[PDB]
Amino acid sequence: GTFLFTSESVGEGHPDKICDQISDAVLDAHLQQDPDAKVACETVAKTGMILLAGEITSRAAVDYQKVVREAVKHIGYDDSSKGFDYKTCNVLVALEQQSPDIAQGVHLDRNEEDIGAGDQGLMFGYATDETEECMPLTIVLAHKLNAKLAELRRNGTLPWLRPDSKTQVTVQYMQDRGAVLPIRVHTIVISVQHDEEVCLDEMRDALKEKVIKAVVPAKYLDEDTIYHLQPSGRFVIGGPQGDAGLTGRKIIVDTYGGWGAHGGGAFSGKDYTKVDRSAAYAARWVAKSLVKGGLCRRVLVQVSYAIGVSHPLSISIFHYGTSQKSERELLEIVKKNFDLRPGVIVRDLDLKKPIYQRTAAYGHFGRDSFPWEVPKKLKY
Amino acid sequence: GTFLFTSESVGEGHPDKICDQISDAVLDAHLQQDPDAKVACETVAKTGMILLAGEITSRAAVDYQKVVREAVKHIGYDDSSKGFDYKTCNVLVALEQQSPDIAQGVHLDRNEEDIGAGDQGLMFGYATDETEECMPLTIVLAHKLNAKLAELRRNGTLPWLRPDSKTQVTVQYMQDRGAVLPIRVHTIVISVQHDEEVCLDEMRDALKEKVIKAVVPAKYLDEDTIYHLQPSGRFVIGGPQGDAGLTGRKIIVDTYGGWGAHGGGAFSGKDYTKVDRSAAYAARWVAKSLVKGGLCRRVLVQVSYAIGVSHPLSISIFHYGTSQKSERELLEIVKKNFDLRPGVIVRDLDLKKPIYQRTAAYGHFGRDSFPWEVPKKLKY
Ligand SMILES: C[S@@+](CC[C@H](N)C(=O)[O-])C[C@H]1O[C@@H](n2cnc3c(N)ncnc32)[C@H](O)[C@@H]1O
Ligand SMILES: C[S@@+](CC[C@H](N)C(=O)[O-])C[C@H]1O[C@@H](n2cnc3c(N)ncnc32)[C@H](O)[C@@H]1O
Ligand SMILES: O=c1ccc2n[nH]c(C3CC3)c2n1-c1ccc(OC(F)F)cc1
Ligand SMILES: O=c1ccc2n[nH]c(C3CC3)c2n1-c1ccc(OC(F)F)cc1
Repeated sequence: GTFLFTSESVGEGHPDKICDQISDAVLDAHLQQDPDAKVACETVAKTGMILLAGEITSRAAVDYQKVVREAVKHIGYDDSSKGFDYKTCNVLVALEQQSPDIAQGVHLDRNEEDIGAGDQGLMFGYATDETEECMPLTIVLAHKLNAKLAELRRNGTLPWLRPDSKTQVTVQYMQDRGAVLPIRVHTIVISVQHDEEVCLDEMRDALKEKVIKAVVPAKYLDEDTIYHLQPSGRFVIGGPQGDAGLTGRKIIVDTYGGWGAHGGGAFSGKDYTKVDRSAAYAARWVAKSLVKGGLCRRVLVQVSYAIGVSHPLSISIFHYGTSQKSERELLEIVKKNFDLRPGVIVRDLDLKKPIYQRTAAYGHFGRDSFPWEVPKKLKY
Repeated sequence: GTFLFTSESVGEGHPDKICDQISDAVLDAHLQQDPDAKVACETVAKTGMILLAGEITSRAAVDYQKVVREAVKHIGYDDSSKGFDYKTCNVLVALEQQSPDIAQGVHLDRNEEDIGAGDQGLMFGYATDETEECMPLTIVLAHKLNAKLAELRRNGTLPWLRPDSKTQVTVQYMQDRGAVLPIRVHTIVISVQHDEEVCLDEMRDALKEKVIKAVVPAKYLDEDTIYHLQPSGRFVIGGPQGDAGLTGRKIIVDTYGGWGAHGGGAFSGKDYTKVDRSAAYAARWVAKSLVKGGLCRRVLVQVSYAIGVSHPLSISIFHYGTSQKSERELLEIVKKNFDLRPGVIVRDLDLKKPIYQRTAAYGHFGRDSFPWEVPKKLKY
């Protein structure tokens, strides 16, 4: 009845995550002036470079140099000794207007509620009762380990820490009538960029005592738990210098850590008309509503769209054997309670609000009571 | 007992797919001269630009301008009227050596069989007996629709076609003791870039008669099947001009179309030491071996690694209720038959061979009898 499952997370200074945060800082900057901005901003990061590439049609006047550098400053890359500096890096911009062919097929001369999906695609929502926030324990722990590293870096407890980090948590679970019950942490990995002065043993001791023990409850750790702390042995070169980053390269870290399912679409740098983000947020909202409403213990929701068409093409619900209701019954409850057209999701989830940079590290789900995390009271 | 499932695919000229193909053309160019090249090549594409960003340590002498332009020529972007031209586009290179900190922690002074994983991460393998090639019907049909568009473009049957395309297929399935049985095609979407002269009705008629009917068996199509053909109404602007592309932004199209599971890692532009690719290929090989070996009808395999460590940290197998054997029994069979260290996977799957550009469109799995598609005969 037991099995292992592993999920990973990355820190704010992981190069892919830098890109997601910059893409969302650009989106937020546009939404602060023009709530109806059409934004599709990709970011690429490599040694000394932030490149913005994509399409934006907006009435906002945005200073890309300032927005980008302020996001990098927040992350903590502020000196050439760290491998990257917001003050002196290159910021290159290759942004054009949104394609008029896309604009005419999606939103031009359309009533807001009846705007078409900004692209075709499939999206999933997932929820599990194994935690109060309805998220898998593996991914919650992996995110919290990265957040702890950033906290200790920012408060000066471990001044040798740099912003680039990755974590990985393997949990041993028990199966329970379709639901899953965490038993213990089997393995933890932590890799984090560091300065030239700190030694390996000092880092491994700090990662176990000040990071793992400050995050993971002792009841999950035992004599058999395996620790891989700084397993490469040296991580002085990091951030974009160590590895090129791109927007939308951490989509499993952004969602459920491998649990549930994923349709492939990235979230960051996109306004609400891009259903890769809005419909995944709405699907999470449906999934969490079905679990918090007591209809299932674990649930997966798939939706799909065609570019230019408002209603989803398909809707599917899998309850893993944790509901007394059939999929047909759950679909009827979802039809009575939710409208998954993008032009209605924007109203229900307040998706013109500039809160997107806040979503771009530590996962988009299970945190901070964003609108998609507040369950809808179901009527049936 | 019935449910819907949707998967999508994209064509060779979809901007994200252009990037995957270029990244793998660069990898292959290096492997042709240096089988032990360390390659981590990301590609970004936007109007008039191909940018290579990443890390390569190799003894090869590669002409990036030639390799990139030849890949774009193969795809079909050869004139400014199509929105992109291999002869006249900008090719920018931001490639540095692999970080010496990564090299020392992964492969320097290590016996090949005992090389460490090139990064941490989780990867999944999946197989289903619903098709001979052990792939979901949704994704097989979606890929074949894009391949058909490219065939008709290249043979001059539909000369108004351009290389950028997307497809999406929704199938209605029946559940069968954990396995799934396709019943009918519920919805098909096709969007494809086209010239300024062809009209919408001519395109919709050709897509139904010359593309859908030439790919999807009539037994799956009926009076209720929904068709969304050129649903945006106009798609003249396309390729990188219509939407910025990046390597590793089609990871669900590259794998199982949403079925099974995904660990988040991209495949293209990476040599065998990057377990995001080699361990996902090995996991597919294990999954397909368990189904073709008659041990299960449907199976999911998870593996995970830590950077610098050769053996996987965890291995898990889920058979969806389609095996008489327990997960413990299947894990023992996998342990007796497979060695999932990257330095052994490279030998079993011949991963220094320069065949990677061939994998970078139409999915990495279920095609062409690549080594990971040839089942291993299991001994137990
Ligand atoms: C190992 S790198 C990916 C492979 C790399 N592109 C190469 O050239 O081999 C992926 C991520 O691991 C982390 N990383 C970078 N250098 C590392 C090191 N020396 N030790 C451990 N992790 C490292 C960073 O978070 C980086 O974005
Ligand atoms: C719709 S675009 C993504 C959104 C876009 N970045 C924007 O600015 O709104 C995504 C993919 O859809 C396809 N596409 C581009 N233009 C299109 C059009 N006019 N109609 C339909 N599909 C289109 C291309 O394959 C493209 O890579
Ligand atoms: O539910 C179980 C029970 C036992 C079990 N053993 N291995 C696995 C998975 C290979 C890791 C198991 N899963 C499971 C199945 C799918 C899943 O979500 C996503 F991955 F598709 C998450 C967990
Ligand atoms: O196996 C069933 C049976 C009925 C059913 N209804 N909706 C679904 C899914 C929401 C689409 C169903 N699945 C299913 C579950 C997981 C899965 O792989 C991946 F997505 F996790 C694929 C199919």
